[PDB]
Amino acid sequence: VDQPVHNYMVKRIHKRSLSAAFAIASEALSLLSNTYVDGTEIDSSLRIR
Amino acid sequence: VDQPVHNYMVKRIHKRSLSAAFAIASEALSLLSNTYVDGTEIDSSLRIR
Repeated sequence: VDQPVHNYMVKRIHKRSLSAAFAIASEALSLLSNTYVDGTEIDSSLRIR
Repeated sequence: VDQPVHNYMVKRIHKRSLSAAFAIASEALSLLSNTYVDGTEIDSSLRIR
């Protein structure tokens, strides 16, 4: 004669990641880090670029 | 890690031509350049032709 059976199962978290890169030339860093020293006509177009 | 790329290309004009010809008989030249000399009834039909 048979009797009912119960089950108990446990799983776990596996961890992953995603990495994406992004670069800037040092020319643009010098172009943005002025702090109110520059502002001539030819530099504004380069900053906008 | 991968970084996004940009592509710059330049394409160039190639130049060609088309040629067609058109001829005049010498009799038609000497007959179309009377400049009020003959005024006859027979050469008027040749001028129209």
